[PDB]
Amino acid sequence: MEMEKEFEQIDKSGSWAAIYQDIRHEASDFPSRVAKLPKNKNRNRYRDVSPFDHSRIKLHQEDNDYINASLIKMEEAQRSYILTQGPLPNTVGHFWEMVWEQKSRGVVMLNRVMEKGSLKCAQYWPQKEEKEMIFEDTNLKLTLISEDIKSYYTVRQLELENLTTQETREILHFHYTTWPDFGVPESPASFLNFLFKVRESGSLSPEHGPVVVHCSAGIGRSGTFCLADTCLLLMDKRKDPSSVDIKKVLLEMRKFRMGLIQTADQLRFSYLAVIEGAKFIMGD
Ligand SMILES: OCc1ccccc1N1CCOCC1
Repeated sequence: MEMEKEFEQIDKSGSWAAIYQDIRHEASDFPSRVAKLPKNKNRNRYRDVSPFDHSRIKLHQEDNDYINASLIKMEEAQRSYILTQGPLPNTVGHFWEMVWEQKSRGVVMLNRVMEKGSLKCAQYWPQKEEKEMIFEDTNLKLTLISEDIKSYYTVRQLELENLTTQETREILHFHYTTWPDFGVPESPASFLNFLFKVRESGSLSPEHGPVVVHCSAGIGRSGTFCLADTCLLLMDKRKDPSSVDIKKVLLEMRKFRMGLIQTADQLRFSYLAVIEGAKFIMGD
């Protein structure tokens, strides 16, 4: 069923809450035993948001390999994403270790450091060229190379140096800065523009490790980003773009990380973004 018609039918009936609860009821439940070990309590931002054991990212160290991060592998679309929480004061070094080990080219940030008067994630990147950051626990150095501030997002160029081998790589930081403190954006236009800027960079392409995506918990805004990208790619690949079922794509992604899309309003916004984005994908 053409999703644009499914959309108007849900909106006219006002059943968004009912569709959303059906997804929550059918979603996968897999063990998260490593996340719940007592040694890992200060590595989790939220007690109710954990990576599944089967899909968690492992840090390459014998001490403790744990980070709150999952690999979302979309077989038909041929795209992979790492979804992670906003880093904590004691996990900023683990975060950059993961970027290094997984060979990622891009980091996508969908939140502000402070929202609603509270801290949603650590200040994990340098704000001035001449004041670099050293992570002594993981032996990495991070330098700000350049910054491009636009109305809806900021793009930064950073140098990550493995202090053990003196190898260096260029990481691009894509920072969406205008998601509102409450609700979802009224139009998906600036979110779609942002997505196409990340695509243009090469950050989502198979020649690099998976993109790292985060918000505060790494399930809500983060879920919206990967769901929209995968649905638009499937609409370009298939003989019938009308066959793409956004609810079925979301349940596939929920096999790899719990809780993706946190509200009925985020589900409606995801539909709006895919419907409006398709009017480029189909030749405009
Ligand atoms: O590509 C140039 C560059 C721009 C910005 C930040 C880092 C880098 N590099 C990556 C490869 O060479 C070593 C540092």
